Amino acid sequence: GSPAFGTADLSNCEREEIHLAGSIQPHGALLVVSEPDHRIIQASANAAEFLNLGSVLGVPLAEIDGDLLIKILPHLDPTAEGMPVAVRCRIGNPSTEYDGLMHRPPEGGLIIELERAGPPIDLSGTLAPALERIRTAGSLRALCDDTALLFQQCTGYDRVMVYRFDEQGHGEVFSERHVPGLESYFGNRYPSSDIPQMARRLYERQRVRVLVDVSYQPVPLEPRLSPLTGRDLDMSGCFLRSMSPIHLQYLKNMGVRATLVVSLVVGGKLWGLVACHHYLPRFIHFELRAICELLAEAIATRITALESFAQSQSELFVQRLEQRMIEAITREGDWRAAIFDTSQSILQPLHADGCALVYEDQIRTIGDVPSTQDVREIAGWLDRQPRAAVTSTASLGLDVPELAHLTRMASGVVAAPISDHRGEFLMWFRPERVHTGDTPADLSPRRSFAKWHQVVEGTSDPWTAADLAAARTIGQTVADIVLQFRAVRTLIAREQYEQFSSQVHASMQPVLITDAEGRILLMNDSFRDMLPAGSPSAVHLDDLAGFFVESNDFLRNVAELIDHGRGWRGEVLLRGAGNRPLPLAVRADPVTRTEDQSLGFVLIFSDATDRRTAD
Amino acid sequence: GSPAFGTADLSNCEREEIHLAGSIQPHGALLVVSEPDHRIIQASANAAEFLNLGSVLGVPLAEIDGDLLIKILPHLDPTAEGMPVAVRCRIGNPSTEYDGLMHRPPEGGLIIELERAGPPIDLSGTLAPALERIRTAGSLRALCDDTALLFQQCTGYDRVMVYRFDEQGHGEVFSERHVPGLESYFGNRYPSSDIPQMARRLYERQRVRVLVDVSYQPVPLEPRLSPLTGRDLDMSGCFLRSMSPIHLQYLKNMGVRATLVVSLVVGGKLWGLVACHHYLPRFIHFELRAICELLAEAIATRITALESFAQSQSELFVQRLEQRMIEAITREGDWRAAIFDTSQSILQPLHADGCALVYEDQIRTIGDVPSTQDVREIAGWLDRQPRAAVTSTASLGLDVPELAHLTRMASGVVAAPISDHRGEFLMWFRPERVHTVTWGGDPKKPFTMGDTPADLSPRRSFAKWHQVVEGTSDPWTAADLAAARTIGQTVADIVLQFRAVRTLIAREQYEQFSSQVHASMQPVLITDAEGRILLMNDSFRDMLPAGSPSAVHLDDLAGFFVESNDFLRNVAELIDHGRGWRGEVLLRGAGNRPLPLAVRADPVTRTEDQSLGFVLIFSDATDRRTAD
Ligand SMILES: */C=C/C1=C(C)C(=O)N/C1=C\C1=NC(=C\c2[nH]c(/C=C3/NC(=O)C(C=C)=C3C)c(C)c2CCC(=O)O)/C(CCC(=O)O)=C1C
Ligand SMILES: */C=C/C1=C(C)C(=O)N/C1=C\C1=NC(=C\c2[nH]c(/C=C3/NC(=O)C(C=C)=C3C)c(C)c2CCC(=O)O)/C(CCC(=O)O)=C1C
Repeated sequence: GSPAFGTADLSNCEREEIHLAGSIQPHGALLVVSEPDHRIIQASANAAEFLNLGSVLGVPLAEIDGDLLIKILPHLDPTAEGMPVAVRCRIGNPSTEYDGLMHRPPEGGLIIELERAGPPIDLSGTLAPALERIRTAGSLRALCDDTALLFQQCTGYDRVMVYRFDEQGHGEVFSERHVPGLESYFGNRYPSSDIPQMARRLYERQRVRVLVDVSYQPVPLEPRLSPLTGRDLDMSGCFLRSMSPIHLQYLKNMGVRATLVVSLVVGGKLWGLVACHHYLPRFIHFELRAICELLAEAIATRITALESFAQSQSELFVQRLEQRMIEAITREGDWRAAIFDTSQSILQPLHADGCALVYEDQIRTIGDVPSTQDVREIAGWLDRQPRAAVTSTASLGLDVPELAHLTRMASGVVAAPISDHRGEFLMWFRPERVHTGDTPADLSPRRSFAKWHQVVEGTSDPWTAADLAAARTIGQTVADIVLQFRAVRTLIAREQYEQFSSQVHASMQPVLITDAEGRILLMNDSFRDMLPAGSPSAVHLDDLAGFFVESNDFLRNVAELIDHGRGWRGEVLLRGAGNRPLPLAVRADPVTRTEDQSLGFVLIFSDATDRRTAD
Repeated sequence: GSPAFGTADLSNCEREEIHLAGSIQPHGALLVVSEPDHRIIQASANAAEFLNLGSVLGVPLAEIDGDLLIKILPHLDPTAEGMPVAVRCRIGNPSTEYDGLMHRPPEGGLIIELERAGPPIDLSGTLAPALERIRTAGSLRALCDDTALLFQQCTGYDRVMVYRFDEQGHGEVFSERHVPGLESYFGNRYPSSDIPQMARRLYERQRVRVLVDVSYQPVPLEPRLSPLTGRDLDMSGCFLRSMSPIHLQYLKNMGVRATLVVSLVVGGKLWGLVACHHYLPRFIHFELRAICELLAEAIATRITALESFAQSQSELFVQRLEQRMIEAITREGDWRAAIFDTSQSILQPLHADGCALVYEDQIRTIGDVPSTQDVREIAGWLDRQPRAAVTSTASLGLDVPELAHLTRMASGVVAAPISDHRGEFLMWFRPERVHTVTWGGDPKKPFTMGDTPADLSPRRSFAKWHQVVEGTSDPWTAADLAAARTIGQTVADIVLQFRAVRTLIAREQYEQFSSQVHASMQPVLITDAEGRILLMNDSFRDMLPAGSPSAVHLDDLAGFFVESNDFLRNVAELIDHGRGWRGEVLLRGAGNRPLPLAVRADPVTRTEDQSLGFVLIFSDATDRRTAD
């Protein structure tokens, strides 16, 4: 079901049991020693020759001329914190030093790996100053560039590259140093699947991975199976683990002969590698390996710092945006002038290329954006089914295929609403990121770069959880201040209605203000009181028809006003007693809403006594 | 008492009986005859030697001796009321031709003033090309100036002055034209007291007045009292009637020695005179008087035309104002725009030097005007009691002494309300009228009481003009108060509609804003300053329990909120002091204090020390919390 270790082609190389290769590389020996017994129950086949011993398989370390058992025994104790642990020990008829690495796999026993010791170290600082250059690295690029130059120096490898992984798992050759006379892969990219997950877990677990020679003949582990009725020993943590041929082939295809890959984990997750490649075999001494791990933890630390600092910039942004909306505007009344840069680009916190804002059926944009009709259709998508509070896609085209056409400038969009309205939000865009089965023999970096391109088809850079979080706090700041702003503006409008309104009420003349359909909204006293005081109660300009010399001249004039929107200027009589009482002047006018439908009408009278002059 | 003719001094000559002189000027003779029999019952004592006769008193007119009777008969048919009328005749021993003037006073019989015709009777290129210039005249200034040159030219007289009279009846030498060697009177002014009412009637009535020689000895009427009244003869309409020595002693003091004074009557009222003075005695023949009369009537017309037209422009100004205000800002904002400059002056319609708008409590001026506090002060003064459509004074101190100090700029004020609020007016000002002229008509060297007719004069009358007229502005005329009313009335009507529209607009700009706040999924209340609840969205109402004791005022809303009546201590600290907050809170319900909500209470500000209201915009679980 899952390919045996050195037995898989590309249709299944992802699932390779790379942890259960029953063999090792020949620059060290491997011993698996039993619990209590402390009796070699399983050993690499080069053990005797390599360690200059005779009988090994089935011999307690108590024997094995030397000093191994005594040099490892402190670490098998309640006292210590377990292992992995490295020892320095002597082994032989006459004796030789070795650097031992022992760790316990889940069942199996102790695995002890031995390599031949190297000369001393001194340097001496080298660590101190390099290490503070990591700390001072002004920026992710300045850092990496320096990590690469720095490792190139520390380990004389022909080339070193630091890769960065994206949320997708795809790699990018983020920096690179290489001696003259070689290709340069600086800038390359490669599919997430070029480094299978199981590998990656190991890259997290043990932070250094050495291939001394691409053509090594793997020395098989002996009594292959575990005799503690286990089976294929779990080499998850064996420094001397054989490598998958798939990768071995890759490396031959590149011309590379040796490898040293020290991983970078940042926030407990695997951020990328520092891959040192040599075009002649090569081997770094355990001590120099220790140094490397330190750099990887130092480098990482800065990487975490630099992230944090970015979060700093963003936090500040939203702050200065909130302050900017309250101040800059809303005191100059309304808040949109703050949204756009002029100086503080709302683009940076998402590292987007354009931004659009749709509010009260109006769009304004900054940067590379699609087209108002396009921006509308996206708006449609977001609205057609709830959810909310920040939404994204890095492949709009392939997420809703009718929209595809807008892939060159908005493969990726992030949209955060600013009110519970619908059709009201802030949305950011990114271009198609692409502006920057076979067999085991066909693999290469140019074959990997293309293919990366095949995947990543209609996609933008993905939205980093950092990005999305910025989208959340901005949209959330914006809405909060926009909602307080709308509540307050209601209150002011209330005060402005009341008032204005009173002024009409204070008029000695009769006025009636009505709405577009003709129903009375306001009727001051002056008017009310002239209706021979004593019922009925008018809801519509029609209802008033009777109080004026009966007249369907009022209806009809009112008709003109309601239907047709044209006002009038004439007189009306008004009924009461002897010689049909006093006549008032009237003058109704519409108040425009848009142009085709009105808002309402105001009919003020009045000049009781026939006097504009007249004529 | 009213001093019988030639016995007046400065104290009582405003009533001198000048229509009852008892005299005649020598240049003619006057005969009073009886009806229907025609006998000379009265005659100026020169009647005899003047007319070449032996006797006149007592004798009938047929016996006379010179076609006079014949020459009058066609004018006495009581069908054709010809009178007054001019006749031509011969009379006496050697026959001399006389120009007669007939007329019939209500009292004693029928007057016949004859004077000695002495002319060719000339052609008249003099009339028709004059009337041209007159119907032509563009402005009052042009008409008057020309009328002056024109008289100066027909009559040879040394000085023509057209005088205008203002509403007080004060005189202005509104235009003048004279001769090398003369003091210029041009801008001068004078009291109404200078030319007394009775004397104003004599001019309104009899339209030409002549004095041939100021020294001249009066001729008495014999018997003097009219034999059919026992009283005096109403000489009100006698071309030879003598002249108060008051006004004589004046001309005397000016160096003038003759006068010809044709009257300008507009719309049945004396608008001014055309005064023709001269510095040696003058005679002027009848036909030339006849020309002057015709000239006066032509001008009187023009003058009516001119006002008629000024008026029509006043009207148009107002019609443009209406629109200048309509477009004029309503379609670009407000309206006040139009009232203000806009190179169409709100000052001109009232020949005012300043204007002031006070509205909605703010005040804006233009033109010469008093301080802004002062204007509030005037507006206060205006607001003491109900006024009536337009209000005015031309004497602000004097009428309202509390405001004496405003005299300079606003000795005159006119104001028309533009709403029914009070405090809302449009008002125009005019200065103490002393500050016009600026001709040294009153340096500082008194004076006062007069006196002695030996003191009379221009200097002195110009000065007397200042003494009267002191806390005074040129009067508001009927056109001025005409203007005010219209302008105001229009300003008002546009203001009131405008006010009824923002009320509608302003309403929709609220439903809509409330609907939005409604729209929000978060609970939120907007309250007034005294804590009453105005808005409470369904996203709030729906977090309250079943029965829901409706609700008014925040305080009685801490019933929910796990008592924590520090909600109340918070609400009051917010209302009483105006202190919003940002704490937490915990709502109750099903079943035991499970729903905690964030609250943000914020004051909205009226005044800048008192507050319009509050927004308790809560509102959320704790899914916002808080770093990132
Ligand atoms: C199906 C399995 C694999 C395919 C196909 C493949 O390409 N690699 C596969 C498995 C493993 N890869 C391992 C290490 C590894 N692979 C890459 C891929 C690259 N592609 C590129 O274009 C470039 C540079 C231009 C690289 C480096 C890299 C970078 C690495 C890391 C080691 C190195 O950089 O040399 C791997 C692990 C072997 C081990 O156990 O050490 C497996 C398995
Ligand atoms: C109280 C009696 C009078 C006082 C005092 C007085 O000043 N005038 C009085 C009476 C009459 N005036 C008559 C004619 C007349 N009076 C004036 C006034 C003037 N004031 C001026 O300041 C100037 C010049 C600067 C004048 C002329 C005027 C203007 C006139 C017009 C006639 C003219 O200009 O000659 C009058 C009757 C005259 C008559 O009997 O025909 C009386 C009486």
